[PDB]
Amino acid sequence: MMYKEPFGVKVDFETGIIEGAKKSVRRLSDMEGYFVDERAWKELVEKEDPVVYEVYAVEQEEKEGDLNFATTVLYPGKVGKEFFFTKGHFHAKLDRAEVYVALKGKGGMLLQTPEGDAKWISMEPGTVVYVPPYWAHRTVNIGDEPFIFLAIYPADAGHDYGTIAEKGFSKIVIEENGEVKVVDNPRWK
Amino acid sequence: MMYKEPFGVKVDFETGIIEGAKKSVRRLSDMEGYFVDERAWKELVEKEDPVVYEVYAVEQEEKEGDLNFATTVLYPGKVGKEFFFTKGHFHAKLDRAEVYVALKGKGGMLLQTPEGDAKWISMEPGTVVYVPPYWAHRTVNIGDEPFIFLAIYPADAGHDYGTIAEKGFSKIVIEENGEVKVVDNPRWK
Ligand SMILES: O=C(O)[C@@H](O)[C@H](O)[C@H](O)COP(=O)(O)O
Ligand SMILES: O=C(O)[C@@H](O)[C@H](O)[C@H](O)COP(=O)(O)O
Ligand SMILES: [Mn+2]
Ligand SMILES: [Mn+2]
Repeated sequence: MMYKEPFGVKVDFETGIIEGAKKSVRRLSDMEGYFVDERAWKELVEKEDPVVYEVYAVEQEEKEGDLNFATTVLYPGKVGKEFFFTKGHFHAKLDRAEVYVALKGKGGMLLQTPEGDAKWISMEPGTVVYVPPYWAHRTVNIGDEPFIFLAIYPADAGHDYGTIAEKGFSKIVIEENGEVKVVDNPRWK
Repeated sequence: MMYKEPFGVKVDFETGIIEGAKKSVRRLSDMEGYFVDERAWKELVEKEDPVVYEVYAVEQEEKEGDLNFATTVLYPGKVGKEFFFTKGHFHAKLDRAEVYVALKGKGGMLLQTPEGDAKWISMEPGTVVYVPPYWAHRTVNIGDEPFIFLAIYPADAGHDYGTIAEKGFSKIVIEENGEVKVVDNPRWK
């Protein structure tokens, strides 16, 4: 058989860039139907259409037992009162877990089961987050600077974006009165 | 079903300590038959029996698709000319990969296939190492300070220490004339 070649890659903990990896870019215009305030969404697309996040992924052939890894640079910002976040997804193989390692900035993870129960975990540099089997996961930047992390996940986990794209998460993360709040999502069913 | 509880845990990138995790300690006396210079090994056990490394592990029930993670603090030192290293192991489920994230110090990984072909990857802070399916892996501290890293691995990978405990790695990492060398292991067959 072919034994795949082990390698090291340099990851800059300040920028989240993985050398030689190749940027994927999600702009706000790529996230129609995600934010609670749709008029604020449309207005911010019209005015700027900012980058919400960039991902650098190092991925293997989809195979049981193997591992992918990726950094994300989640930029600071809000759509109305709602903080910039990642689209969020379940795994296609639902029981695949994930481990995140927060590197820079201030953020957190929203997680949700298929039954709709949600949980928020704060993330600051050094926080390692265990994303268990069956939990959808979205990251949120609650600060003024990029929120950068590294995620390691099974190479056969896949992605289910569609479920979240239609129903959302049952909780949202907003700023009111200069204070960060995690509250029920008024649009969730 | 029970959806396991997501959590965050704080990892100190300076000490490698995972809060609430619980030290496993490997002393030199726990590594009989590992180092090329057995008399140097015995003498250093007699004189000090130093800690070679400590591990902090956060482990799940063994289950396909799930993930464990662990930090290691590999202390600086030599047995004769050979740098302190971890015992090293294959996975029990051979095709399970691993991802390492170097946090502090200066070190590297030695990897080996079941056919005996070895590869060395240098590790400095920020280096992420892809340990592919089928490769045994050992880390080595080539510096004067603790070499600290975080590793993420499948919860069902298991460990095969025995193979390495008998045959070793086909390469060793030594200091001669103040220079670090990776050379053939004279005791390998
Ligand atoms: O492994 C992961 O889940 C991450 O690398 C995410 O894919 C990344 O943060 C981007 O988020 P999303 O995939 O939800 O758009
Ligand atoms: O996941 C791993 O392989 C690491 O956490 C190692 O177990 C750790 O570095 C200790 O090395 P060893 O298991 O070879 O004694
Ligand atoms: Mn994921
Ligand atoms: Mn391992």
